[PDB]
Amino acid sequence: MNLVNKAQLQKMAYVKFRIQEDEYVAILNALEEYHNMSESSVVEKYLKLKDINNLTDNYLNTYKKSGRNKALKKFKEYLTMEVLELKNNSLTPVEKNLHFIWIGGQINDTAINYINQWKDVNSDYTVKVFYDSNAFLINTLKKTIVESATNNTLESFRENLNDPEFDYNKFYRKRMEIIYDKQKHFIDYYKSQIEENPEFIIDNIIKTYLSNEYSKDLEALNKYIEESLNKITANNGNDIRNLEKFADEDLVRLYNQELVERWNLAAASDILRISMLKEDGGVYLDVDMLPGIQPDLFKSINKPDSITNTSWEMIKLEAIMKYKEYIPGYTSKNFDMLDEEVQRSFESALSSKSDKSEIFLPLDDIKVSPLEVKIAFANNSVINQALISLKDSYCSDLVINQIKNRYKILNDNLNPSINEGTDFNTTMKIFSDKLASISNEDNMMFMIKITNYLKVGFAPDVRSTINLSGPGVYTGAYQDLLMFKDNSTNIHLLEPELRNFEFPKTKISQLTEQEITSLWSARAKSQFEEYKKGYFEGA
Ligand SMILES: O=c1ccn([C@@H]2O[C@H](COP(=O)(O)OP(=O)(O)O)[C@@H](O)[C@H]2O)c(=O)[nH]1
Ligand SMILES: O[C@H]1[C@H](O)[C@@H](O)CN2CC[C@H](O)[C@H]12
Ligand SMILES: [Ca+2]
Ligand SMILES: [Ca+2]
Ligand SMILES: [Ca+2]
Repeated sequence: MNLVNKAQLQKMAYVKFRIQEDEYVAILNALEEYHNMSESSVVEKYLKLKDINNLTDNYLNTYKKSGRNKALKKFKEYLTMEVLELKNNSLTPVEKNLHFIWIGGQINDTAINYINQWKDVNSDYTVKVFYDSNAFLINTLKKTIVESATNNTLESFRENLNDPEFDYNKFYRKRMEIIYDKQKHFIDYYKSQIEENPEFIIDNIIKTYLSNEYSKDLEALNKYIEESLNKITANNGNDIRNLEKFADEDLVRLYNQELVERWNLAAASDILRISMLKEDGGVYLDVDMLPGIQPDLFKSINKPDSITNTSWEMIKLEAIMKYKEYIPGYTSKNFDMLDEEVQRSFESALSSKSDKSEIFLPLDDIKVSPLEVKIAFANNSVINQALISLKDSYCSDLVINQIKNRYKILNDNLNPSINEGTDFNTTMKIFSDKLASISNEDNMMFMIKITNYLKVGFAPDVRSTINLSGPGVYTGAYQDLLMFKDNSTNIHLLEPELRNFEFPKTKISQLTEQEITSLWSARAKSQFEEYKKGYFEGA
């Protein structure tokens, strides 16, 4: 898997009596100078491979019938192989920063209890729980608007409950039309306030608006802010509103779009996490992840043949929490179904262990290449719930570029659509038609997945987020990397290629109570039925 010589390339691409074209010399010259760059940095080496790939298909484009072409297509696959070799040979320990994010409301104790597990076992990591001191009321604002929209939609359904098809589908359709109006009424208010007074603070804009439009109590909202601030402060809180240099101005603008306009705290955290990893370096984790387990801990308890690998991983964390009680309240529903004898196998192994680092596996030195961002996998697909990146890595810039290029397309078409539209439905049709008019083979799936952006958080089965700030931006970056592109949207990378970037498996437990619970946000008919029930169950 060493990269072919200039001389070896001449052998592959040989055509008897054929003139050496300028475009072909160019490739050979360039490949020679690559092999002369052993002292160069890995990024520099990667950039040279990249210049070489571009020279190659300049030849392939200029001479489409050439007999060199079969060999030159092979060579391009060899260049891609060479990226992996550089990557595997350029590993170095990440900065020992451990990042979490909680924005738009008060951090729960459940989040704090999981975070502490990582804190206790990683003394040599700096734990930073990122928050936004301007924005403790995002969830309050959203919940208020949504509540108001739900209640209005039920009043329009009051005489049509028992029949025929005033059902969950119609509910969400009509409620969303109301949400849109209420949400745009806020955004317009916020936008005008920010024009008038650009020093103005988000939470202050929000309390004024809730106070005036939704009769909310100023005192109560002020109190909530104080409690939220006090709570994160006592828990390694890092205010993003202190930090100076991290702020790419375009990314900042996307962060506040997601935070203040769209109320999508997941997307805002998607944007924030990669930005902090580029600026700080380290390991990013969602607050629902737990440390890996020491491999040897339960190594001698054989899994009952009937139980799945997934259930068994789940059972192991539950055994830890039953007998050590590190997170109080942690479920034991699965663990309690095992035969008495197996429960005691777990109990005994947990008996002889004194400290938490004999139970959980500390991160210690994690090695990573400047060319990559490591990522967690769930179900054969990447998931950005855990990430690893050196400060200022090449691949962190690929991810950030993907986010910006995607949002650009979203905004350039969505902003005019919002401006021309008397309502949700007219805006949507306008937006969809605009997307249709510029769609092609490469961006068609992306265009399809971002069409329902305005419904994100308010309706079921929406996948816009994944394809703007989530998992899709990572597969796009990895394809950019391997294929020497900067625009990947149509993905041909398979799982085994994507596995080259997986987060070290022993160093994370993804199958926690909170995450499994969060995997259930499948359709909630129940919600439309529970909202329904909350109209006979009162005074
Ligand atoms: O109110 C919220 C909700 C989510 N998040 C961030 O979004 C991450 C992922 O959210 P969640 O696990 O609920 O999303 P899901 O995994 O279901 O896509 C969390 O760890 C937080 O960093 C946040 O800051 N505030
Ligand atoms: O914030 C992330 C979360 O960290 C991951 O589990 C992937 N989720 C998919 C949708 C959104 O991107 C969200
Ligand atoms: Ca009072
Ligand atoms: Ca730093
Ligand atoms: Ca989750």
